[PDB]
Amino acid sequence: RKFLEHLSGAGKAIGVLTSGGDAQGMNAAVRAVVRMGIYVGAKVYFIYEGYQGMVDGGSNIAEADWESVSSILQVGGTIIGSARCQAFRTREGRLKAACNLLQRGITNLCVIGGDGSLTGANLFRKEWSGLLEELARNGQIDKEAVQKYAYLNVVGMVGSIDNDFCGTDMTIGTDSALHRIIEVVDAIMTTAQSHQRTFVLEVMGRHCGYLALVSALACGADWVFLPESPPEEGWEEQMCVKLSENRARKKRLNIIIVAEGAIDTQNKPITSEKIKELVVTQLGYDTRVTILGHVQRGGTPSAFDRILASRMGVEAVIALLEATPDTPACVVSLNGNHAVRLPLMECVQMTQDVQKAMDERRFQDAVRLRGRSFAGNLNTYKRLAIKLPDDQIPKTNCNVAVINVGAPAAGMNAAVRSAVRVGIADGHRMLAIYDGFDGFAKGQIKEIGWTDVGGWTGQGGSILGTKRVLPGKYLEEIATQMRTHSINALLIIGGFEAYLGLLELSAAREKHEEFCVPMVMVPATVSNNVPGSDFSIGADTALNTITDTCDRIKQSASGTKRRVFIIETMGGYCGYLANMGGLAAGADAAYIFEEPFDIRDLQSNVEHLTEKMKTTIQRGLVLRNESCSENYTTDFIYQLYSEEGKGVFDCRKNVLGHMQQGGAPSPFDRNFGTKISARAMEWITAKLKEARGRGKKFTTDDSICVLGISKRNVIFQPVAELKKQTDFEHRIPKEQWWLKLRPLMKILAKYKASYDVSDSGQLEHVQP
Amino acid sequence: LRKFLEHLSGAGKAIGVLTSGGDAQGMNAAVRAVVRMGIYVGAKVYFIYEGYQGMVDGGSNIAEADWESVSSILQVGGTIIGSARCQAFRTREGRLKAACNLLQRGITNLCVIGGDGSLTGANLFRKEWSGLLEELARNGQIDKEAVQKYAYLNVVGMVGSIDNDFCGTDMTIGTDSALHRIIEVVDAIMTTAQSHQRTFVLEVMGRHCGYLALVSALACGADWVFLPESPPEEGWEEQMCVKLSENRARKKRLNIIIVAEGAIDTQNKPITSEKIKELVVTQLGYDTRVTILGHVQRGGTPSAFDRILASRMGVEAVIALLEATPDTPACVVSLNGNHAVRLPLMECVQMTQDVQKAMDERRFQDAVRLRGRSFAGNLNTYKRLAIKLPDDQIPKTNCNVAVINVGAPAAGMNAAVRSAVRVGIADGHRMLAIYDGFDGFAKGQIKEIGWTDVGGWTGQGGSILGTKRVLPGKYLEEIATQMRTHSINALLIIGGFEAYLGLLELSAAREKHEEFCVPMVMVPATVSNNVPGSDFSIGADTALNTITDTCDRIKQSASGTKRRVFIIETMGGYCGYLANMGGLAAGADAAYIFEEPFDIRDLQSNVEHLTEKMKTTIQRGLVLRNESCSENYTTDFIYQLYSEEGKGVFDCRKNVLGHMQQGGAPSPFDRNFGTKISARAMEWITAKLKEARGRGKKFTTDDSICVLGISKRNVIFQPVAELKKQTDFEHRIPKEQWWLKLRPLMKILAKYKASYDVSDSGQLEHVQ
Amino acid sequence: TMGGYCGYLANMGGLAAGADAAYIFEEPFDIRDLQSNVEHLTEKMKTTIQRGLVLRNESCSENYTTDFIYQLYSEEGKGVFDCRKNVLGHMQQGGAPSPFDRNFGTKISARAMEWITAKLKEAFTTDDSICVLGISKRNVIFQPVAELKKQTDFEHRIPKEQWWLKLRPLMKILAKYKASYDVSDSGQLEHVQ
Amino acid sequence: TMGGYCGYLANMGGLAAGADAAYIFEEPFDIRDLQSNVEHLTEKMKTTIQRGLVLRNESCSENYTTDFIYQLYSEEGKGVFDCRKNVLGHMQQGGAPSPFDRNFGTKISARAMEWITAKLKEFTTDDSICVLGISKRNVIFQPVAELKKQTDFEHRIPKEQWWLKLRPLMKILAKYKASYDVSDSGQLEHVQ
Ligand SMILES: Nc1ncnc2c1ncn2[C@@H]1O[C@H](COP(=O)(O)OP(=O)(O)OP(=O)(O)O)[C@@H](O)[C@H]1O
Ligand SMILES: Nc1ncnc2c1ncn2[C@@H]1O[C@H](COP(=O)(O)OP(=O)(O)OP(=O)(O)O)[C@@H](O)[C@H]1O
Ligand SMILES: [Co+2]
Ligand SMILES: [Mg+2]
Ligand SMILES: [Mg+2]
Ligand SMILES: [Mg+2]
Ligand SMILES: [Mg+2]
Repeated sequence: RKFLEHLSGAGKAIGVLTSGGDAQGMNAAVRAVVRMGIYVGAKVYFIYEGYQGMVDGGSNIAEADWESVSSILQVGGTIIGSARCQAFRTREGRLKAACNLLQRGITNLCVIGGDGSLTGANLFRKEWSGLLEELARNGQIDKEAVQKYAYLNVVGMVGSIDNDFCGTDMTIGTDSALHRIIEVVDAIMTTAQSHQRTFVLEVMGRHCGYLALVSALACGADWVFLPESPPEEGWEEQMCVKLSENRARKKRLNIIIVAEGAIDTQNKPITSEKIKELVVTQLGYDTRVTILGHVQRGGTPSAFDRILASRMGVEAVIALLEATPDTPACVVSLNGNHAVRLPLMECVQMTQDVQKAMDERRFQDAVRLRGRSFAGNLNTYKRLAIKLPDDQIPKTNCNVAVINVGAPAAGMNAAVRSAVRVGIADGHRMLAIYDGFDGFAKGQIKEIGWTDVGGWTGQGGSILGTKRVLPGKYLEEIATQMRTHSINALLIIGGFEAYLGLLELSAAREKHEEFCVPMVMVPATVSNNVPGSDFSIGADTALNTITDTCDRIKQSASGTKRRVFIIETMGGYCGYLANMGGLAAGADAAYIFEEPFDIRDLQSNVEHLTEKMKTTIQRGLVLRNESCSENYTTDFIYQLYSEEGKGVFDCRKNVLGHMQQGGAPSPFDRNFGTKISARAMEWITAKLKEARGRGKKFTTDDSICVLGISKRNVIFQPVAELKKQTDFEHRIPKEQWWLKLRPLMKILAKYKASYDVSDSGQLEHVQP
Repeated sequence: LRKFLEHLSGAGKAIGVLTSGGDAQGMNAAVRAVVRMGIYVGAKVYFIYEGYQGMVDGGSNIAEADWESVSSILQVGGTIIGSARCQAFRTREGRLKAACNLLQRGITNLCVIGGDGSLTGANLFRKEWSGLLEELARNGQIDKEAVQKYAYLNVVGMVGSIDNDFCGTDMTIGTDSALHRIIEVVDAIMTTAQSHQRTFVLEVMGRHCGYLALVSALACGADWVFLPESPPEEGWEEQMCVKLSENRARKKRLNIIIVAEGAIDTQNKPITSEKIKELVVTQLGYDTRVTILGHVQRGGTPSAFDRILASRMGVEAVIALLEATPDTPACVVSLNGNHAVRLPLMECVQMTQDVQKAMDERRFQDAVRLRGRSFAGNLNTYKRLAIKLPDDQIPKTNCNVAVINVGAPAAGMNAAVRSAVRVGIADGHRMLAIYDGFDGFAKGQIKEIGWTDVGGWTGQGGSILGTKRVLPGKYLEEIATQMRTHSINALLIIGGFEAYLGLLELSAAREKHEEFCVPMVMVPATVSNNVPGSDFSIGADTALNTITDTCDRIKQSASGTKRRVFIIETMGGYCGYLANMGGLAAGADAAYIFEEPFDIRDLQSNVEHLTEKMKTTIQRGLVLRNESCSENYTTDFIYQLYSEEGKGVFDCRKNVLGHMQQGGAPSPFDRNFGTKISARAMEWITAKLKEARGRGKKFTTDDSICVLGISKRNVIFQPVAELKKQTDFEHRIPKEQWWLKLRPLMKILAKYKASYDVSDSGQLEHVQ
Repeated sequence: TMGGYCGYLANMGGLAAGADAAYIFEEPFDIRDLQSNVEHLTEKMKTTIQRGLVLRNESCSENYTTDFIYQLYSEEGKGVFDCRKNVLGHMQQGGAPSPFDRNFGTKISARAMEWITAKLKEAFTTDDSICVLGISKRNVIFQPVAELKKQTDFEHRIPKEQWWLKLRPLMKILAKYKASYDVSDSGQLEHVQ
Repeated sequence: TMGGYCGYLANMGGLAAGADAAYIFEEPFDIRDLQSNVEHLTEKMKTTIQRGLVLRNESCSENYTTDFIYQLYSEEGKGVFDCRKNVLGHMQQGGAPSPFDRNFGTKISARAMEWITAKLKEFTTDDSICVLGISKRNVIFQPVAELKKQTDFEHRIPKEQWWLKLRPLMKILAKYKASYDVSDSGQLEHVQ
């Protein structure tokens, strides 16, 4: 162990500022920093207008209290304000700034911004000692103060919708921007026209095609323009050719995603207008083009971003405390869902190298410099967008069947599309099993083609159909179908039942030979209870459904009346939704199953919130997991809070229900589904090659697994070794990672909870 | 004396429908209506793809349409028929080639759905008709006798363009939808927080029409607007910058400038958005971003208003097309004050050209008047609320006018209060805000509200002032005391049915308590739309859109091979407005309402009827139910019935919208409705109070306690006293509900055989 | 009434209390049959009867619940009679046993023990070591659990052939309905033994 | 139990059946009192008692419903006892009247008629419209007009309910420590 309230920061003064362009989630970030600091006993200060406000000093720097960051979670942009400071580019600016900082006793800094803000911060750390000299020399600071305020603790959070700070995987604001983007695309896709249409959409990304890329495989674009993998000479005709080909496959709406910094093999800008003319001239299709403006910074921050920003705010504060005089200025980030600290300079460096690599037309290097992830997504997108002519795909004469098992989860279709195509592209013959195991036993199996899964990416529900019935009772019939259709591998995109399903099948692989094939499961349920994966397809979508409902509930006025909302969430026994949703929507409490409670705890939380309602808060929020308790039902809690609040606030109950489980999948899920399904198929492909084409009998333990997010990677884990770490009575994993975050959500609600911060991040170097 | 639809057969006639010009949300709803209405009256309808192009081209561009052709296109933007620009039709050769293909198919009845252009072109085609048949018989391309048979061309048009540039038409299909798209963007920018001042320049559409720009402006309380009809006065550059800094000083941290495409100055010189950008960047230096909302204004799903409007017009077009004689002028079906009307094409085409002439000739004041009484008023109202005169230039009246919210919260009450408060202040009154309705009124919760206090209220949901359903009955003594102490001279209640009841009670008390002998106006605000004396309510459109939105989602989600039917309970109490209109807008098979009693037999019949549709044509069925349509046949009852009867062919899903979606953000239509009536109501109070000073403080007459509502074709003030006659106080709904005449439409559109009293249909009238 | 899927209680109770109808699982019904019975009883209420009775098995249908039927009969009766709903519930499952049961329990338990005594006097892996002492043909015979599987529906936990169902058409014609009555199992002359 | 807002049935029934607690409207309670009684009874269940009883007036509270209380006692009893809920309902409001009532009804109706008979031997006055009932120690006719003073028309129950003086009895008999105003106790009188 190494807890938080055993890491006091009493006496220290933290300054937080947001620089560069604004990005959804910044407020969530400062809210976390401010409160986390104040909680550990530190004293935090706001620094308006990014670096500008620091140079200017004076009132541009104010102390922040617990209520400063109150109710800004669901707010885009930044209440602190963010701008570009030209003065800070100069030596005079840095000096004037260091002075105001010293004038306020602030030696601990938290910079929230993009590649720029961060590299600038890095440099400020270097010149620190040097700036204090020049200041003491010119008699603007004390001669002894040059020793006290001698150590500058700097820590950064990447908060930009660009995602251009190489060395970091995810950044605050991107998922949100992606939402904005996909919302537009979706709005155009629900429009029907008889003639062929081509939509050219220009997203952001100065010299980074990340946004453009993820946007592309989020809506199955026909073509993408990235600054890292520019189009090969003679693309103009190639593109037009691809559009007409897709047009012939019945795709009546082409979508071209263009990055701002789109360029050709010679760094020449590829304008959206050039693309417009290109198709209007060559193909003559109804072409419309919109340059998604700053509107990509608008809207409310997605659930992903609010949570990410909160986790980072904590990481920034604890990092800032444990920082010694000789500890490198770092940048808190996340790697495979694990907190990590990366030294500023190392990142600022690689960031500049990627630019260098691109200017020097060494594009293949730029692509590799962005990250293993970026390179993979790029390939996966190409793989799914560009199909090779049938004759160039050496057949494997293997029939790979894909199926949906479990309750429907947003993004199952994106998953099936991805698996079917990667399969076809690998030379297999794809088979679709409808209505899960139920239909499997009833022989409802048919072949699916490349165009049959077109446009499935953004579709909610399960086009294939999905059931909760498990294979146990019908092991026979299935083994039969599996024989008469000559199935060589199985890809189940489902939930917990898919796992219980795989386990039953790996048991019968004893009494039945038809089951000795490779089988992978891909986690898909809003619950996020599949053993072996930290995330599920459809989980993000559901979480966003929650924050969306809470946003609305707040923005509505009740006059002088104080109101408290009790909201029941899905998840069965898994309080993931309830807990993370609670954190993301800023709830006072989130009753879950994993943390038992009695009438006393209940009474306590009511009094606690009743107090907040009497003063500071105007709108209270309480979440409750479906099955957190059988006696203390949603109504029970509603009734309790209602009676106890009499006179200070009234209640409103609200059960989200399972109607919001089939809406369109969020960008994050359409990409999650696309990505794992592809890695899973890749696995099947390879397992089959072990057969040499004359068929093998797969008996091994690791040939029936769950592909999931584990340590910091997407690793395949044999179903057999997952039993150990799973509670089959409540169908939830024995060790739930997100529970370590529960004490965070609490202290943010002004509670005093023990926070085991042992899993916090630690120094590491950028992986090349 | 009354005409019915099944009596006026069209058997033997052939109707051709086409969509021309730019696409506009609601066009599908329109052709769906035309196709089916035609097919129903026994006519035979034909599709004409690509607007006029397809007519010129002929051949397969013209196909017969059957009942299923227009199936499930209601919630679809754009047009499945396709719409384009035909250059060939601009020429005499085109018109000839077209008239030939039309004759070649026996189509002499035409329905053109498009904008100013498409329509003027249609008009001209009617003129040259006889002339074209000559030239065709002369060149032996048509029969000599056919020149007599196909001698009469029945043309009827529907204005379907997001511009609304066709003179003589109040509202056109597609505008409300475009406005939604626009306001969605604005709203997305407003939820973004920044510390420094920001200025957003948004360029909406409207070739040479500033309608869109205008309504967009008072839909979000813009700081400034640029219209082609009322260009800015010379020297505006500095004037604008001055207004922005002033607003900046009143704490408005985000300026919004709405610019119409055709924005021009007093000399027809184009006023670019980029010029506006620089103007503020240079003079004020605020963070200025500008987006040219592209074609994205035609995207998204068509709003409820547009789907309904388009359906009502589709019928009007068909019945008009039938009752058309050889000597009956080619007209354009439209709506005037919610009443169907037919306007002769030429008259409209004319005025349309006159408005352009008026603008080119810098006779702007004429252009403004040519747009319509409405347009001129909105323009004024917007200016009035956007430009406040300096306190000293506003002669005080020394009158205290109190504004209050009474009844269940309705989306847009805040827009209403903002509008009333400001118009009041601008009229020199001292404004008083009564919180928490009558409850707070009696408890003396009255305070003064200022011009900036209601800033940005336009787009806020719920009731900032607070609202209760309590009636002044039991607290006459308390309330009267409060008016007396606060010196309340006029009262403006923005609320629902209970607000009408309050007014009835207050009236009766003005005898005993003198303090109630002041003017009292009521403005209809409830999602129910049950206020006696008004065809519409503030918050009704918002609610209706909530319904169609939920139905859209429910459909777009796949269930595999499974057929699904949804039962949805709507609000409204006893008023089936929501249920019925929502049903029509979402395309439901049935909508059980209170106003139309039903028994188990009717129930059983509709189930069988829909069960049939599910077995074939439909894949997704929809059934709506009013909250209180019956006490025994509850939502669950109907769910259970349809469920059992569908066993084997489809499964059910139940869903109660609930009152949680009664406090979301108000739809554009409502923020403007609220703004508009509240202003007219205040104007009334101002005028009443001035004759106090002259005529006499003798406010003990029915005519001084009114309900401002949409009646005949105007917004007229009706004394509460004479409304009692026409209202059923037991169920709190008006005795005569206009929308019920539309019920038989919704039915026949669902493939039922219902008697349709089409007596209220439109008839030839000349534009005012 | 209780019974799960077994409409014994509902049916026999209906007969015993003189009910117009007894909706049970074993005899599926649709909205038409339902509508018919309402009209039929509505008629009786208009004249002869002053008090009408309708019984419903717990699980006779999942869509046509107790409330459903209550609501239907209520609406159709409007003007001629009002309804009252009432769920016996499982609270009246633990009252004192009726004379018949205290004697039934005493009697079989004794015969069963007698069997055990005789079996354990023989000293088991055969199918007759495990039975179900119960009333069959005309005797209390021991039947091996194994051969009972054949004649039982494990999905609804009720025997495949329920003897009392032959009595259903009786309860009906007594309610003034016209039902086919298979009276094949009727009695026939025998000699007293 | 029935009674609307009048906890007569709940209270007296509680006393008569020996219940641990009888939640009524006339005596407001909060979650703390509630929690206390559960603990108190949970204790008795752990030892002495084998069967516990709790009564609740139909409308004693709108938030702490019958189910609420059932759920609370159920959760707090987990491990020591289980719960069973039961709503008497209005079906047992039409059974045969008990001997006491058939005689009560017979007796007052007769005295009431006797009054009418006497009144008709000679009406715009206010003592001509009474309410015959049991008051002090007699069955006296009281004009409806003077009864308004002592009645709460909002919950339709008299302002002063005599049986409430018995409430503290039912409690101490359940082993609670309640203040018992025994002022109305009896005093030595001579047989009259
Ligand atoms: N090389 C640098 N040296 C000093 N300061 C810098 C440097 N680069 C950036 N900054 C600081 O950051 C400010 C804004 O830079 P920039 O726009 O690159 O930040 P950003 O966060 O990467 O922007 P974005 O949010 O759009 O990604 C500069 O005006 C300056 O104050
Ligand atoms: N004067 C005209 N004579 C013949 N045809 C015309 C004329 N004006 C318009 N049209 C027909 O309408 C087509 C499109 O014109 P236009 O774009 O003005 O229509 P619209 O309905 O006003 O478009 P929108 O919906 O964008 O306002 C023309 O290409 C032509 O086929
Ligand atoms: Co290289
Ligand atoms: Mg930034
Ligand atoms: Mg940057
Ligand atoms: Mg058009
Ligand atoms: Mg036009």
